[PDB]
Amino acid sequence: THVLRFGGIFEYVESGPMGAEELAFRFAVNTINRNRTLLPNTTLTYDTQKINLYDSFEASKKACDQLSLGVAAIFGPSHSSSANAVQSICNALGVPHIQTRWKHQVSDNKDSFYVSLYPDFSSLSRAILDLVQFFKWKTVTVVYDDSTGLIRLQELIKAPSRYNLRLKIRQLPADTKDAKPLLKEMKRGKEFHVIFDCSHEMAAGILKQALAMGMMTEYYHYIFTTLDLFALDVEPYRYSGVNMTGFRILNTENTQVSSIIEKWSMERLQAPPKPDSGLLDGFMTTDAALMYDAVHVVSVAVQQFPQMTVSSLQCNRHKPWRFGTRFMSLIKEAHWEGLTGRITFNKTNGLRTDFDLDVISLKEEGLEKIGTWDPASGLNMTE
Amino acid sequence: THVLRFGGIFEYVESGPMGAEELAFRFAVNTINRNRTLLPNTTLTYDTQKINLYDSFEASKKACDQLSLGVAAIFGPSHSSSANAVQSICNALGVPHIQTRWKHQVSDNKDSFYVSLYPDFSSLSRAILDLVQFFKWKTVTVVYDDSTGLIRLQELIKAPSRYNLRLKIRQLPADTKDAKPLLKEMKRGKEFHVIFDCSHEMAAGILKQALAMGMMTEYYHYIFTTLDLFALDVEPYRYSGVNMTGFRILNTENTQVSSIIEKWSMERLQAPPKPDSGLLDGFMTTDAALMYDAVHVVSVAVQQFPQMTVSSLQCNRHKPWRFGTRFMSLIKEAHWEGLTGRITFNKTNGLRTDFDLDVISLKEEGLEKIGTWDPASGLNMTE
Amino acid sequence: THVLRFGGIFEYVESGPMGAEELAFRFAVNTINRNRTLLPNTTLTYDTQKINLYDSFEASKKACDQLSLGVAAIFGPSHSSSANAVQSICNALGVPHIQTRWKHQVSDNKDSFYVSLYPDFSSLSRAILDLVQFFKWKTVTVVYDDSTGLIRLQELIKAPSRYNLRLKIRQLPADTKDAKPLLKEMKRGKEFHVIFDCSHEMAAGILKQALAMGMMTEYYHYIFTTLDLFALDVEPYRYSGVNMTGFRILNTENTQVSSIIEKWSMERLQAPPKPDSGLLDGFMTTDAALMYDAVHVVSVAVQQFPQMTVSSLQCNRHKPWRFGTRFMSLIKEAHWEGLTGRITFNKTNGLRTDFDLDVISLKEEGLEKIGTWDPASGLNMTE
Amino acid sequence: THVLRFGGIFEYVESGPMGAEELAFRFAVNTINRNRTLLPNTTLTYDTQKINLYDSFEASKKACDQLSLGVAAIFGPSHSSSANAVQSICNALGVPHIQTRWKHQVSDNKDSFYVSLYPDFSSLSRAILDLVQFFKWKTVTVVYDDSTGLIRLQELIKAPSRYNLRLKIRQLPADTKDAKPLLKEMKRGKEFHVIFDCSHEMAAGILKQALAMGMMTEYYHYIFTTLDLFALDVEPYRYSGVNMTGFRILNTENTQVSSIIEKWSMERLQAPPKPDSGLLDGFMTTDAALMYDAVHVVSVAVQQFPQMTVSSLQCNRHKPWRFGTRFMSLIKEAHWEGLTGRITFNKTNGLRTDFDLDVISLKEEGLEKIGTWDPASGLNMTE
Ligand SMILES: *[C@@H]1O[C@H](CO)[C@@H](O[C@@H]2O[C@H](CO)[C@@H](O[C@@H]3O[C@H](CO)[C@@H](O)[C@H](O)[C@@H]3O)[C@H](O)[C@H]2NC(C)=O)[C@H](O)[C@H]1NC(C)=O
Ligand SMILES: *[C@@H]1O[C@H](CO)[C@@H](O[C@@H]2O[C@H](CO)[C@@H](O[C@@H]3O[C@H](CO)[C@@H](O)[C@H](O)[C@@H]3O)[C@H](O)[C@H]2NC(C)=O)[C@H](O)[C@H]1NC(C)=O
Ligand SMILES: *[C@@H]1O[C@H](CO)[C@@H](O[C@@H]2O[C@H](CO)[C@@H](O[C@@H]3O[C@H](CO)[C@@H](O)[C@H](O)[C@@H]3O)[C@H](O)[C@H]2NC(C)=O)[C@H](O)[C@H]1NC(C)=O
Ligand SMILES: *[C@@H]1O[C@H](CO)[C@@H](O[C@@H]2O[C@H](CO)[C@@H](O[C@@H]3O[C@H](CO)[C@@H](O)[C@H](O)[C@@H]3O)[C@H](O)[C@H]2NC(C)=O)[C@H](O)[C@H]1NC(C)=O
Ligand SMILES: *[C@@H]1O[C@H](CO)[C@@H](O[C@@H]2O[C@H](CO)[C@@H](O)[C@H](O)[C@H]2NC(C)=O)[C@H](O)[C@H]1NC(C)=O
Ligand SMILES: *[C@@H]1O[C@H](CO)[C@@H](O[C@@H]2O[C@H](CO)[C@@H](O)[C@H](O)[C@H]2NC(C)=O)[C@H](O)[C@H]1NC(C)=O
Ligand SMILES: *[C@@H]1O[C@H](CO)[C@@H](O[C@@H]2O[C@H](CO)[C@@H](O)[C@H](O)[C@H]2NC(C)=O)[C@H](O)[C@H]1NC(C)=O
Ligand SMILES: *[C@@H]1O[C@H](CO)[C@@H](O[C@@H]2O[C@H](CO)[C@@H](O)[C@H](O)[C@H]2NC(C)=O)[C@H](O)[C@H]1NC(C)=O
Ligand SMILES: *[C@@H]1O[C@H](CO)[C@@H](O)[C@H](O)[C@H]1NC(C)=O
Ligand SMILES: *[C@@H]1O[C@H](CO)[C@@H](O)[C@H](O)[C@H]1NC(C)=O
Ligand SMILES: *[C@@H]1O[C@H](CO)[C@@H](O)[C@H](O)[C@H]1NC(C)=O
Ligand SMILES: *[C@@H]1O[C@H](CO)[C@@H](O)[C@H](O)[C@H]1NC(C)=O
Ligand SMILES: *[C@@H]1O[C@H](CO)[C@@H](O)[C@H](O)[C@H]1NC(C)=O
Ligand SMILES: *[C@@H]1O[C@H](CO)[C@@H](O)[C@H](O)[C@H]1NC(C)=O
Ligand SMILES: *[C@@H]1O[C@H](CO)[C@@H](O)[C@H](O)[C@H]1NC(C)=O
Ligand SMILES: *[C@@H]1O[C@H](CO)[C@@H](O)[C@H](O)[C@H]1NC(C)=O
Repeated sequence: THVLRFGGIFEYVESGPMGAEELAFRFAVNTINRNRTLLPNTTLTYDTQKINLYDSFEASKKACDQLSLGVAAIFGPSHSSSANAVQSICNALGVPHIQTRWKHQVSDNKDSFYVSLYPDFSSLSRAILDLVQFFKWKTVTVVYDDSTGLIRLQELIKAPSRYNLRLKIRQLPADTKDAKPLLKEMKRGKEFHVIFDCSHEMAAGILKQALAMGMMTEYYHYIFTTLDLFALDVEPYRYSGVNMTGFRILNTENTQVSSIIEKWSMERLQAPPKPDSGLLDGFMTTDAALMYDAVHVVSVAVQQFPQMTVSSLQCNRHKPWRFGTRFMSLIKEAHWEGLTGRITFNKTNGLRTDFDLDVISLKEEGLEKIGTWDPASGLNMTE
Repeated sequence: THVLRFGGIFEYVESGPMGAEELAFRFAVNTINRNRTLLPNTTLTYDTQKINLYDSFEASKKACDQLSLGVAAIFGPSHSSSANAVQSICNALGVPHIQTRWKHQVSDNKDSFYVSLYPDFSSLSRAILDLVQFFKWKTVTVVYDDSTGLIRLQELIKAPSRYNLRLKIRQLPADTKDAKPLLKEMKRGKEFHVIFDCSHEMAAGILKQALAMGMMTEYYHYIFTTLDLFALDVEPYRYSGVNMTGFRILNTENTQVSSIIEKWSMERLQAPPKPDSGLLDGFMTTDAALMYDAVHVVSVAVQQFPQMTVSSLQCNRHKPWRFGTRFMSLIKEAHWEGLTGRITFNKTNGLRTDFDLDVISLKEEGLEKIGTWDPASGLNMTE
Repeated sequence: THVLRFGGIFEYVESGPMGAEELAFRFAVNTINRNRTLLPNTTLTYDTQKINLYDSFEASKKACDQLSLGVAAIFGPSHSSSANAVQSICNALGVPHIQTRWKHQVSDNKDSFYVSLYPDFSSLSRAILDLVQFFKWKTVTVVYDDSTGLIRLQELIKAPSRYNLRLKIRQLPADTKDAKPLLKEMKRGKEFHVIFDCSHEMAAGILKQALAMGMMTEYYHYIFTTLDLFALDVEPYRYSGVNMTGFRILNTENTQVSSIIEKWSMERLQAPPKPDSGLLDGFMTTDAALMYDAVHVVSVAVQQFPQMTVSSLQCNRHKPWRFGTRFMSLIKEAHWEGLTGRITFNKTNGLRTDFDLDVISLKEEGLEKIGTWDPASGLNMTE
Repeated sequence: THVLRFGGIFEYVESGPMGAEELAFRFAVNTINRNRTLLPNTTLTYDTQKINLYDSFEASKKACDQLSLGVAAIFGPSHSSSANAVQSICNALGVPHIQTRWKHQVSDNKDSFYVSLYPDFSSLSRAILDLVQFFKWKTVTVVYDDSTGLIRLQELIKAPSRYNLRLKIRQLPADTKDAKPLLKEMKRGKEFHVIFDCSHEMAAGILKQALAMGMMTEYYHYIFTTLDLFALDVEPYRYSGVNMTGFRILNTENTQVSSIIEKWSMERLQAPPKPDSGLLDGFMTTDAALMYDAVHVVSVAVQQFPQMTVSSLQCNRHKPWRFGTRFMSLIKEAHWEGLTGRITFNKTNGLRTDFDLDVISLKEEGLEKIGTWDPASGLNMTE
């Protein structure tokens, strides 16, 4: 039958197993070619390569190697420096570039052949700003980790100029994990309402230090700017009276989604987590949920485009790929109900501006969905 | 005698002449090989190439072409997306990469072979924060243009948490030049003390719209986060009573520096400026001053390193360059008194953290130096 | 048929075209003899002569030359020294003298044969004094240019003795245009409410210097004692928040008037204005509007007086003209709806004491009519 | 011997004798040709003509009649409308025009052939402004009669903007003499310090009405802007405690001057004054003192210019007079010690800017000199 090779560039884990985004890329390909309603006669193979993700030259060598063998799409590195190098290769040679993670799009880049399945922080930081108005906050503290988190939360930072907030912007201490001298200044300065822009690995580690500082009381309210708050072990904090608000795009109330997440924890089973962490065992990251979705949204666009053949492109003798102009238009016009919900693009750029969130909070039983955010509607927090 | 080829990647201006950074690269090479005290027996040639500066793939092709012919250094593109691609090529192949413009160094990039002659905004935004304390400001408004200007001014944004400022952070309207709906909200909100993070082309255009709005009075004070405030036509604003503070690293009080800037306006003479702009005629940008300096600081390191030969490196069959490890250590240990003053590097990274500024302000006679900033000392504003 | 010669004495422009008052005199004659409802059988010819306007001896030679050839009226020079010489010639020889510009009538001059179509400053400076009471001013600054402007604004100057004003009377600097040392004393003395007695050429030039001084703010209010404020390019000042009040007798809301002003800009088309002025292109001065009106008000009086023949009068062998006694009474009793509105005389003297003004002000869309002044009524400022 | 005809245009007094300025012109000619040290061999004759002084056409006919017969100078009418007509005739035909009375020089008149022996109100109203500062006044009231008196006192009116005065500007009631409704408003408004700009005939008549109103007390102080305050009958006001300050240019302390004023009252003896006036009998007006001086200052310039012949000029066939260019330069460079003191001109214009005043006041013995004003020095009021 017809074969159709995809490309992937992932992190080179030296001693341990493959990453969460590489398993999810392998799990999504093996699910589609097993299924018959989705792609009846097309066997997807793949061409995964490993880089260091902090080397734009190694990413550009591995991308041209997959372009020399021939791929239909590039599922991209997961770092801002590495993805920007592969994006310009995929733009030049005509092949689509599938992004599953946020990076800064510079404002004067004329790139067409890319879509990003990560929820755009233009939309996502208007969801946080709806929560600080629903909770009637008037003095907020934004705590970020790296300097790129000012770009992500800029719609929240540009808005004491509209509303009546009073922001204090702080940064987690670099070259360490000990965020206790930060938390002393926040206790002494009476900063009870705090937004944390972290990953779920760092948001879990600074709740231990907010427990040891005695800042997990019924006075403190924490909004987390991460979509994996549902993946934290919240058992030490469930009875403290703390309110811990957040979001969740991973649609874990659909039975078909919870079946796949159940198959995730069972079939993978490798790399048992550190027991002293918190961050529980049987979960999908939203980083691996979007890579499972990224193979399916492209697989919509290959149903709608038969007679598609894989060519062998060259980066040196530069010529664009033939079918790439139409095939990019079918990925941008693709709708899919994945693990993360409705997957629709923007048609100006390739960004998920329209998506369905589920605002979850901490009750005495764990994390519980207490509303829904949508860009068209807003907060439907009727619990 | 000995020849020594340098490499340059510059902007492709289609109809007009070469850019200001490309003339300054050609003017600095022609000055050194004419001079005899600086490089007595070494004739510098060059290998300038043109790219679009918004194409990391075109920058990576032009960099390997200069590496195939053979260069001693790469003087780099002047854009964050393009320079990060060439930096990883120069790191891998061992050749130094000379940067004359700010870009975001991501916090976990292990690159060694680069130096940046642009004044670091870690130091430069502590100079602005000394001015808002010397002027005893308690309510400031930061106005930036692109989202990367939050990274540049983050030491100013993270400091109502230390001091008693009250920041309101606004952005210039994208996809236009009409900043009048921004200035209406700043007049109505009584924002008299304003910091503008702009280029000198955009800071000149929003003083016309602050004149048309009647915001150029004796109530308004403007700090400009650009090193080319000395290059603005300030004749319409000289009598209005406005105070317009800023900085200047271009050492225009040294006779040897003002001789070279005089040779700049005479010998180039091409591309007459738009008469309806403001931004006067006979000036050097600080962008072209740092490219004139960048050829001289590398020329210090080739005096201290004889028997240096140019090899022909390959990006495909990847091998590092032989003399690049020692020759990078001589560029990082080079001192030079250029057009911008003392040029010293950081030895942890290749960043100008230590530099001499000259804080200038608007009087009734024009722009006038009213102090000096230094990282060791601080504001010596004794005028 | 019947011919009827008029006389005109105008400014000798050496290199350029004819003046605005001489075109309007030629445009009004060519309109009347083309029209059939107005003067069905009477062809008006004219006898225009040029003087320097600062030479009462040259004006008296040119007036007797037109009296020797024979005219029905003299439309007069436009200067106080020259018009007073021709007025006494026209009084002695019986011929009417038509004035379209203000001059000081000395209080003991027994002259009968003259009418003045310019709005009398006895009435016109009571219109300004209604505005300083409607705007509730209590400290005003009158700025005039020549010493005759104290005679014009004497009803405004004699009235801190009645009302509770506090006048400070200043003069524009002679032998120059640089009114900046005047404006420094007005800023330092906190003179926010200012009346300018200028022409429209000088009122436009001191708004540039009030912009450069930063005196065009929302604190400053400017009343202009000129009827050509509607002819200023106000685009630099439209957004500054300045209020700029004034008057307008040129009835530019009537369709028949705006048709003639449209024919003015099209048909003349000569002498393009200086582009660096301000004072826009397609306008009539009120000085040329009153000369267009002056030919029509006399043309009313020749409809009501048939069998009128032109005699050849002599200044040496002095005898009065026959029909001049009755024909002067018909000009003083003439009503006309011209470009400037209702044209009625005073019957004691020949002065327009009763006229219709339209008080205009500066909004964010330009100059806009915000009321109406009338000597019988007063300010009907209901906008 | 040599004859030298002068011209004069004076007021046509119908029933009574000749005017005071015409007697003084006849008395000065008869004194010079009698004297031998002044003009040893030159017999001055004269060509006096009478006009109505309010008719610029009659003044221009009489001036050309004296130019047709031939004169060396024109001693001019004494009215602003009539003198401006003769000035332009004398400028055109080259003959000097001698003025003995103030009139408004319009600011853009290019006339050369005229000198004015009346003290310039640019200097004279700085003498009044020195008195309101010497008397430490802070609230003054200027009362004038005709609208031209704002031009005369404009240096006094433009100076609450410099000093700390508070002017209230009032006007004497036209078409009447009854200034009692004016004086009621000045008593009720508590206007004790008053400047009167009047003639000596009107300043004498409003002291009767200030006596009848009971405003001649020790609370009221009156400065008079007339040089004939020494000619008022002050016997009713000498004991009332009123202070009545003023000036005097008529040098009545010189023995040679008081001899001529004694010959004035004796030899003329005609037109006895009205006994109910006040304004005493045996005085010279300063109007007739300056006409006595005007013949002598021109007689200086004919000593310094021999071979001077009188030509017959024509106003119709216009040609300038031959010797007029040099002879005008000798009148402008003439020094003379007349009845009014030092007579020096200005050399830019023909105006007496430099003159010697004698500030006189009312004591219990009459009017008494209490100081001296000079433009170079100022008030030497050491009594
Ligand atoms: C395709 O992309 C553009 C660019 O981001 C999207 O336009 C953006 O639309 C959002 C709302 O739909 C605008 O954000 C904000 O909306 C809130 C709530 O309605 C309101 O406070 C303001 O009006 C505010 O602007 C955003 O400004 C706008 N971006 C631009 C550049 O105009 C567009 O919605 C996307 N198309 C889709 C999702 O179909
Ligand atoms: C090489 O680079 C490092 C990194 O930029 C330089 O260290 C930096 O030094 C500045 C002061 O010179 C630090 O800023 C702040 O200074 C204020 C007062 O000036 C002080 O109170 C703060 O606690 C803070 O120290 C800056 O934080 C620091 N950077 C780091 C990462 O520690 C270093 O000076 C450079 N070495 C050279 C130029 O030789
Ligand atoms: C013919 O001319 C005379 C002279 O100008 C006109 O008389 C003038 O009328 C105005 C009022 O319309 C007088 O102004 C002042 O008005 C204020 C309030 O409006 C009032 O309180 C004052 O007492 C004064 O009346 C002006 O003084 C007056 N002129 C004279 C010399 O009395 C007359 O209206 C003209 N006739 C017409 C147009 O039919
Ligand atoms: C020839 O005529 C000119 C024009 O009037 C005379 O210049 C004038 O000189 C006077 C003083 O000499 C200036 O007046 C004022 O002086 C006082 C006291 O010194 C002082 O407060 C100011 O400086 C004030 O200006 C007057 O401004 C000035 N006029 C001009 C147009 O500059 C000149 O003095 C005459 N030449 C003579 C008398 O030799
Ligand atoms: C094979 O893929 C198809 C996708 O078209 C799956 O069909 C889905 O069925 C569910 C049933 O609840 C519905 O949401 C839609 O009909 C399909 N989902 C989509 C289009 O997102 C089908 O279930 C897959 N086969 C297996 C065995 O899972
Ligand atoms: C050629 O370059 C050298 C640079 O070393 C110039 O020599 C002087 O070098 C010292 C070293 O610090 C500086 O302090 C001086 O300011 C330099 N002199 C200058 C700039 O005039 C040398 O002058 C250069 N040659 C020419 C012709 O300018
Ligand atoms: C010729 O002049 C007459 C002037 O009377 C114009 O006729 C109208 O006259 C009445 C009289 O009051 C005015 O109210 C009208 O407004 C006049 N009509 C206008 C100005 O259109 C007549 O129209 C003139 N002829 C032309 C061709 O304009
Ligand atoms: C004739 O005129 C001369 C003018 O030169 C008179 O001379 C004056 O004499 C007095 C004597 O005190 C002095 O002021 C000057 O010598 C002359 N005055 C001037 C020049 O102004 C002379 O007195 C006259 N003759 C008679 C009889 O009066
Ligand atoms: C907990 O959340 C609820 C609503 O979500 C709010 O009423 C309460 O104040 C919160 N507790 C805090 C902010 O300590
Ligand atoms: C909001 O939530 C309620 C749940 O009761 C649901 O019925 C409704 O459709 C939701 N959306 C809107 C727009 O109200
Ligand atoms: C101008 O600067 C001076 C000194 O720093 C200050 O007094 C004045 O207020 C400033 N002008 C402003 C803030 O408009
Ligand atoms: C600052 O002021 C002068 C200006 O040149 C300088 O000489 C002085 O040494 C400086 N003082 C310091 C750095 O303490
Ligand atoms: C403009 O006019 C309005 C209404 O008369 C007034 O409120 C405002 O103060 C004026 N602006 C000034 C005086 O600057
Ligand atoms: C003033 O305003 C309206 C608008 O023109 C007008 O109709 C009205 O009659 C006038 N009222 C007066 C003059 O009282
Ligand atoms: C009279 O004049 C003297 C000085 O000339 C002064 O002291 C006194 O106050 C005057 N009398 C008044 C102003 O009533
Ligand atoms: C002022 O008057 C005195 C009178 O004693 C006199 O001596 C002096 O010369 C006069 N002039 C000046 C300039 O002092």
